[PDB]
Amino acid sequence: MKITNPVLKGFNPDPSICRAGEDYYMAVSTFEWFPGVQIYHSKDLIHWRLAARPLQKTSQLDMKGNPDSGGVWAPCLSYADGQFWLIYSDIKVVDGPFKDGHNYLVTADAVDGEWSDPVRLNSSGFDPSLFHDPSGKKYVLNMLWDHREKHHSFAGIALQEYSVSEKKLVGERKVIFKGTPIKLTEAPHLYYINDVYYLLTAEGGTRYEHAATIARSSRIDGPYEVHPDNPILTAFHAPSHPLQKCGHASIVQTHTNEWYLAHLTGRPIHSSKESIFQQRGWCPLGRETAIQKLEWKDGWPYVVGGKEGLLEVEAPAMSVKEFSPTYHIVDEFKDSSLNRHFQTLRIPFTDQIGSVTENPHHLRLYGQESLTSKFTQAFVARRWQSFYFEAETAVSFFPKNFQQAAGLVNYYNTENWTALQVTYDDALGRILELSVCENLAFSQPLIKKIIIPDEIPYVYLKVTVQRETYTYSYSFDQQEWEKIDVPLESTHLSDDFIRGGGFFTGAFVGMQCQDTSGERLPADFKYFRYEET
Amino acid sequence: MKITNPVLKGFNPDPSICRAGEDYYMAVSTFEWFPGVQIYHSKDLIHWRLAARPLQKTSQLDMKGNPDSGGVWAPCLSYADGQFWLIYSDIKVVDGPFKDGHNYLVTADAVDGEWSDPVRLNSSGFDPSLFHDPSGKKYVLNMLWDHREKHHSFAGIALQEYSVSEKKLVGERKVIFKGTPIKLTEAPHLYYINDVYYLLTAEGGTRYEHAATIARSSRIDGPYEVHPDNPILTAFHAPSHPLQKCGHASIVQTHTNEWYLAHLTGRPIHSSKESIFQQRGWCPLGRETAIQKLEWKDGWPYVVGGKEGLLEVEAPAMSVKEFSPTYHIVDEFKDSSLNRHFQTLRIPFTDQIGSVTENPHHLRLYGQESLTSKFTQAFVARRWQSFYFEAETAVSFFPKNFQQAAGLVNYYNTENWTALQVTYDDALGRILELSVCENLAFSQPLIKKIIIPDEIPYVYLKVTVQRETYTYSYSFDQQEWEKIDVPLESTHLSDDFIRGGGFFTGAFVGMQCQDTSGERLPADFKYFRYEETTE
Repeated sequence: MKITNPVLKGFNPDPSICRAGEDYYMAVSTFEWFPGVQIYHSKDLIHWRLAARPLQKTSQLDMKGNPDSGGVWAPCLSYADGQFWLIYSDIKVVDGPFKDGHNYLVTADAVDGEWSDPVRLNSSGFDPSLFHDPSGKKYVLNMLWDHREKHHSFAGIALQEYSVSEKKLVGERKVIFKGTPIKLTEAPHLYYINDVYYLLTAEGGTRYEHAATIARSSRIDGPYEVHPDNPILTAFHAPSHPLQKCGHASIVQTHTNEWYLAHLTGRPIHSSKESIFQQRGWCPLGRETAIQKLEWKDGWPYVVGGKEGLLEVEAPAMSVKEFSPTYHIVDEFKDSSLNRHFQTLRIPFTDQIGSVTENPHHLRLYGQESLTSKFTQAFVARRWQSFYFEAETAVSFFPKNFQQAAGLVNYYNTENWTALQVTYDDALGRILELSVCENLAFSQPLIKKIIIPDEIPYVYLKVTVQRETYTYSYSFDQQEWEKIDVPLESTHLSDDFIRGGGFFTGAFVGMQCQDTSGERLPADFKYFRYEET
Repeated sequence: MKITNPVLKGFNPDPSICRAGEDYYMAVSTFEWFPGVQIYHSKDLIHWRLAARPLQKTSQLDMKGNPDSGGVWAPCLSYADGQFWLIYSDIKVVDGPFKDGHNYLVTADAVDGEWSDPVRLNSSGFDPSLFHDPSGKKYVLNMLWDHREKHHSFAGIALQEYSVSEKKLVGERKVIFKGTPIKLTEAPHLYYINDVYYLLTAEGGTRYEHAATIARSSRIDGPYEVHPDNPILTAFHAPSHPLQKCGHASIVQTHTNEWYLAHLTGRPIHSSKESIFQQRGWCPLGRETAIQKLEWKDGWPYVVGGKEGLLEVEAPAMSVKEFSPTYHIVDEFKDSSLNRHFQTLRIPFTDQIGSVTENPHHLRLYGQESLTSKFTQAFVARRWQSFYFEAETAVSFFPKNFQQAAGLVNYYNTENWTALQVTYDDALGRILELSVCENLAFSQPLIKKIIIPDEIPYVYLKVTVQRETYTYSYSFDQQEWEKIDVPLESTHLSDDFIRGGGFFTGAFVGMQCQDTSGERLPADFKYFRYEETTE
């Protein structure tokens, strides 16, 4: 059987792969979505289950107010000395000359167990990584961010020893590698292989110039010599390749003595009226995770099939293990916790915003701030993970003023979303309203406003996504449906469309309630269906 | 003696004036600056002292991450039933279709006492105000914010009863007033005068179309009849008038039976190459507070001297009461509390960012995030309150890497500031570097870097503000000052220059340290001089 790429579909960037015995884990970045970090598990590298989200407490991760695509950037997950180590960031500034953000370490005995509270590491640049040197010494790597006007912002790869006993970085940091002319050198990961240190980095930025670079040295602090056919992974030169933005990689040696390379990639939708060489495409599924196979020659690794990456990769010599599903196709909210594929923006799910117990078999959302707020939104959502799917909910909501609205949302960031919501109009009563926010340009295009009769206990809401286009429809009895004939562009919910310094997540679909009057009016959602078609 | 306007200079907007006996107070907005709300006190309406900053605890005001010019918008201060009542807002969203923000009520027996924990009122629009009806009932007014595409966002003035005993609004809200064609109707305040309800509002927005309008009704919920010579306050038609943006007013009747109108105003700097009618000016001192006298005719008040406002205003018949200064020209940081004119961005001053006791007679700042961060900045600052002044400090700072810098800062918001900082360069060692951030465009224009010798214990830093321009200078000895040949424009630190949805504060000058490496390297400031030199 082959590995079929991407192995993590939808928003799952910056994969950090590691091994514990015959178990394999990958951590991916989550930015402003809470809880933070997703860890997937596999026994064959083909099939991956969502196993854990470590950062569940505000003591670990406090992101209220964080900018769009701030928060948890690339993480580093490792296993050594009988425990898992997770290095993560909380980025507070994502535009301008600075990139204010802080790097932390937590540990756990199992990925789905309780994680420690964080140790502060440094703030000097993102993509922090923990390297377990064969000696037993530990080192933290990260990129150095240089704000100064006259310097490239990616000032190279810093190395500094981490003292387990002092719970701090010690000594002085050293810049061990400045990168290649591709620049934007980041994502440092160190490997010790046959008594040689290999430094893997990403270069080119995470758009279409993305690459994975590798260098090697007999000493941990260099100097490092670059791979003769560098970069080892990129699709920069190949605009028509189905995998784009190929970079930010990590390496695993399997227990079967085989070598594999996890990396992020985008799968763009193109415009037929543009050249793909000039307009490389739009990715509503964000940056996904793919796995390539490596082969070695003369002490350098090479990506099997060429540096562009393959859609179908030769799987390692392991028994196939498919996993039980981890979400309900129709979630009826029978569980005491929200299913693990649901996340909230920035803050934990508490009765500040909602409850799964107050009205049994419903998700109740207490109306809070609008979809444009970086603070407290009663919004529970899950990733688009296919170009073709339907999502559906049913909402009991009886608003009494125009500042109350609840329903079904497709969302990229606070400036980019659409929403089909039950709201209230003083002259007409309950109405069903379409709202559109495109880089903070707001529109409500329905001239024909849809009146909802008083006797309808639930309004059924649906979105049908068909690659480049998606459309809403609604029903008052879940039998006769009415299409909202406003075709919406999926590419408007993509990394490549939205403005600003942070463009790092992906499209989500979810259930939402706002009450900007102050009443905290609740909306009860009977179910949430997500069905890929 | 007359009232000389502005009575509160520099950033002091949205004045809410009230009387307690023969004491007069004004609350002004503070936006992202902490602690929140400033209350001033006067015995004669001529002289005002900074008396209190009520919102001191994160339990009352938690602004970490707030956008620039979010946070504490216009407040409402009132005195009734033996206590002070303060209505304030925490605005989370300042651009786009929404204006997410929440309104709260706190109380105190004295304005500089301990204020209560907040009661939640509503979230339906900013400028909340508490009216004490002669029936003994209480009402909250606020503007209603309408996000809907096809409606003007200022949908009128809401009114709803507040229950003291239940600690919540009760009944249902009513829209009691929709405004005039000036629109952007906000700042509602109710007054009950000669058995008539008078509703005062601001219209036209807080730029150069700002106005105060007033309307009256025999019933609290209207309909209200508009003043026949409305608006009663505005400089919209008079671009050359020295007071501009005149609006967001509040009324007080003195214990001497006289009537006054406090209002915000801007004092713009103009460009000689533009028409003042097209480019109405730039205000680095932000929105300031002025007071006018009112006179009545046929049940309507009129501003004495015309709708535009006067610089010198007839004072009430009260004994003059001057106050002595509430800051030292040269603050040597001998006190263990920061002087009341210093504020921090968004968060309280704690060991997270500094200490005035760790190194006695110095302000120590532990290097945290850059000047562009909306979270944790080790930055202690005070308002520009004069067009002409000098500010000066002396810093002990020994950075070891380029991500550590500390010094003297002039600042409007996270995207707009300049900084003269001791930093480290791997090729030169300690250097003194000038950084400039203009609507997030960043430059360091000194071609030749200024090297600091190792043996210098303190670097002396000065800014000389000269109305439309300001310049930095420095000294290693405190006796010989070296020029920094970069002219900077004061108008770039103004409400009228900066981009974005919130433009509501004013220029500050302060002491700052950043360490974006993680070491929290300390900088020690020996003193802070702020010396105004107007006249």
